[PDB]
Amino acid sequence: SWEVGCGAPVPLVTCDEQSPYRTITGDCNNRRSPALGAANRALARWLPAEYEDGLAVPFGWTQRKTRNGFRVPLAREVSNKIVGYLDEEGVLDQNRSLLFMQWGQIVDHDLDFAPETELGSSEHSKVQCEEYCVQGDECFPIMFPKNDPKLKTQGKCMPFFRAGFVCPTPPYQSLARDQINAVTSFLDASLVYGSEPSLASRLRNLSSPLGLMAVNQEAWDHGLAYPPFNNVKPSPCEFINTTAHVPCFQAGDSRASEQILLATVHTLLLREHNRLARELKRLNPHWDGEMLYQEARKILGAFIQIITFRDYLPIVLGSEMQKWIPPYQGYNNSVDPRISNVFTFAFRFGHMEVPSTVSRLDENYQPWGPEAELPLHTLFFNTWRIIKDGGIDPLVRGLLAKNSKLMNQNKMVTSELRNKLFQPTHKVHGFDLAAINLQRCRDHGMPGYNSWRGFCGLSQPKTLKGLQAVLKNKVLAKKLLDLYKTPDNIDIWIGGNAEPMVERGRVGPLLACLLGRQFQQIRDGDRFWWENPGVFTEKQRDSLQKVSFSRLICDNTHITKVPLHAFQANNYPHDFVDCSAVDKLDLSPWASREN
Ligand code: HEM
Ligand SMILES: *[C@@H]1O[C@H](CO)[C@@H](O)[C@H](O)[C@H]1NC(C)=O
Ligand SMILES: *[C@@H]1O[C@H](CO)[C@@H](O)[C@H](O)[C@H]1NC(C)=O
Ligand SMILES: *[C@@H]1O[C@H](CO)[C@@H](O)[C@H](O)[C@H]1NC(C)=O
Ligand SMILES: *[C@@H]1O[C@H](CO)[C@@H](O)[C@H](O)[C@H]1NC(C)=O
Ligand SMILES: [Ca+2]
Repeated sequence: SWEVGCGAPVPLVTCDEQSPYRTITGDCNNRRSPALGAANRALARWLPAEYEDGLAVPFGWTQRKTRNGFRVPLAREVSNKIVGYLDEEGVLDQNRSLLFMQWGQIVDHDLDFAPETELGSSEHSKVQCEEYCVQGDECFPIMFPKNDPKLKTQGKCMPFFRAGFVCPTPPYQSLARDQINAVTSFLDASLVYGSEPSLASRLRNLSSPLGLMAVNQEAWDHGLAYPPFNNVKPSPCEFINTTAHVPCFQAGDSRASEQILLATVHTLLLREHNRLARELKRLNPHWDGEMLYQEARKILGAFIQIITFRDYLPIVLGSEMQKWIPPYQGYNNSVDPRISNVFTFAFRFGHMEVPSTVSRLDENYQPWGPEAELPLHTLFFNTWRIIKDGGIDPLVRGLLAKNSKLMNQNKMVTSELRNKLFQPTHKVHGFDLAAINLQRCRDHGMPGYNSWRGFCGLSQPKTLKGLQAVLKNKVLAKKLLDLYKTPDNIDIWIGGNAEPMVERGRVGPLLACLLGRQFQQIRDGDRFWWENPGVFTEKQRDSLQKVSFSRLICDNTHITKVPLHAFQANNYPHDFVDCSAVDKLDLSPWASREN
């Protein structure tokens, strides 16, 4: 033990018996072990952590040390040589709408957040890290390799602060550092409601006994709601356009405004909660504020689970869907529902599905205005383009008619993210998400590519020849071994994303395993899974089955034409139908009378 204060939240709870509703923090879901899956606990470790000193020091930290006898390559060099490309022509996913990417980021934020330590760090530390690229304490800077273009405009590095972690306590026993998951591991709409109780309360409209969530009082979108503003100064969302000075949104998850289409989906989900609460208050005039809130919350939660498991995962996992996630057989309280540390890297496959632009489309799905198509980089922490420039309807139409990027082994991450990322505590559109992901793997003590291959029962290549065969690409394998020297040292994020995709899915074998396992567990280990007998009545369940993303849009925007299968690539007008053609959520089963 030395004595640097760590990241530190506030854990466990005492358990209501027949509460038919989730706690906010996720506690008491598992009765035998009530903190399992709760927020602000350690990410689970499926494998032992791998640090330079076995405890906390990341691989890459110390210069004359090695990982299995080789130096680990600079995160930014990997990014440049393997992950980058110039030509966007032909990169789109011909069979996935942009909503596919976007629903992923949504589900990811419901499940995991490992907070970082920059905001809470001293000004000195921040300056040493950004200004001077000085490694030490929480600063683990991402150094530019020789010849990096950014040497000519941004100095020697990008600053990077280590993830928060669970505090060494008595007994004091030497144990490897564990990063925190600040949200609930359950797929439970925590990104709307919050994972912490004072936040959840602040988000609620407690001024009326109508169980509503609070909405913005300064702006509306053709009469429809926006989230409240987060009214701190300073705000990154204000920083990117001080003349507009439109703050970030306040939602159940703090990342909600990181980009405009994420904020768009958060907005839809919030609108849907209030829609539900109003429809239930009509059906059950006697229900009080709490009951309306909880019951709406419970339905929104189920909506997320259904869209995720029925529509989304089958198109991520393809032929592996059934293998990892066989038909449900009910709650198993021996299942660990916690999100693993590795899954928080595995689920960043999403970063390769994000295209270089976002479009606003009018009601004929044609470009909306003279600035119809926007570069992605201008949309990070951007709420003013929503509030001052058309609201969400034109963005929602783009979600449906435009495509996700397709992961490609020589076009991995768009430069909008690999060179122009804006980070909320800094001032430049010049960060590299890919480098940051790699650096972060090391921060979190990730075992390497082959450790995970073996965990998943997959071959572990050792030579160029073996790696070529796994990746079905000789050049990519060559470039990886020139950088990493042994496949054992390949960082999980890039190794997993390098593998060719499984049939009918959008990830390879390794990722299919890590993701498939996790999703199996968050379903099987959740007492309030929507299909678990007793959570919903059977009539409630038969209604829920009809939910769709298209109907969510129909109900919470003024978009009047939608496809049936919103995750598929769909072209207007041939694939689009009027909203009367889309099933509704029939709420009569929630009719609670006295007799
Ligand atoms: C424009 C789109 C996106 C942006 C700008 C974005 C940005 C970021 C940023 C800045 C981080 C934090 C990186 C770090 O410090 O380690 C991150 C993490 C993450 N991203 Fe994304 N990302 C996007 C899309 C997606 C998508 C589509 C997925 C999944 C399908 C996703 C999944 C994640 C996950 C799992 C994490 C780790 C979260 C945690 O547990 O802390 N991202 N992304
Ligand atoms: C696109 O994928 C979906 C799976 O949702 C499939 O039903 C559809 O027919 C596919 N079409 C093509 C050309 O890949
Ligand atoms: C709370 O609800 C009332 C209607 O009961 C509405 O007039 C008011 O604006 C709401 N407040 C917020 C913050 O949403
Ligand atoms: C900033 O926003 C203002 C006011 O909303 C808008 O008129 C202007 O074009 C924006 N400028 C930039 C540089 O984004
Ligand atoms: C619950 O989980 C464990 C571990 O996966 C397993 O051995 C056991 O079969 C499961 N229980 C039931 C009733 O399926
Ligand atoms: Ca959650």
